[PDB]
Order: sequence, then structure tokens, then C-alpha cells
Amino acid sequence: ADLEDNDETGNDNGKGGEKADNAAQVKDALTKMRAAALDAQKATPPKLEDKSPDSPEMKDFRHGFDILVGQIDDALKLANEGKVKEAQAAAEQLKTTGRAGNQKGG
Repeated sequence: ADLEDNDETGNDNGKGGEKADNAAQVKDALTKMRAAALDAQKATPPKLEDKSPDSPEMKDFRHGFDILVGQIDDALKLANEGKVKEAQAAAEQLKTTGRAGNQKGG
């Protein structure tokens, strides 16, 4: 049976956990982008619906979520082993880079 009829489930914020303390909010942010790459995979097809394991779709996906996962680990250690200012700096250099292919198999 469906549940629904929910309202006291924090509908006044839907979150209330952005922390915004010091470097902590940066880690939750990096982890957010992490699940985005996987969720974007064969789970929540962003705009695929016309490729599937056909052509480099596999590698760009593997090599794609790998880069994101690769910088998420590098950026997270910075937040831990670094302050939020030093950590936010990493986002700046990663902001211009971040993605790279976007096309090909996508």
C-alpha cells in the first residue's frame, strides 16, 4: 500500500542539514557529486535512453565517474587535511576542469 499523507517529514526545509560549519559542508558536497555520477549511470539515465553499453559509453562512463571519484577523493582529503578556505580553493581549480569529455558515448 502507498504511504503518502506525509507532512511532518520536514516539509519546511526538506533538508535542514547543510551544516555550513567549516569544511564539513564541503565533504557532504563532494559526496553529493559522487552519487550523482553513479546515479547518472545505469540508475537515473540523465539523457542516455539511446546508448546503453554501446560504443565507448562504457569507458567514458567508467573513465567518467572515475575522474569525478578521482577528484572527490583528492578534494575530500583537502577538506579533512585542510580548512574550508583551502578546500574551497580546490573547487575553484576543479570548477574550470570538473568535466572534460561530456560528449562521446554521451
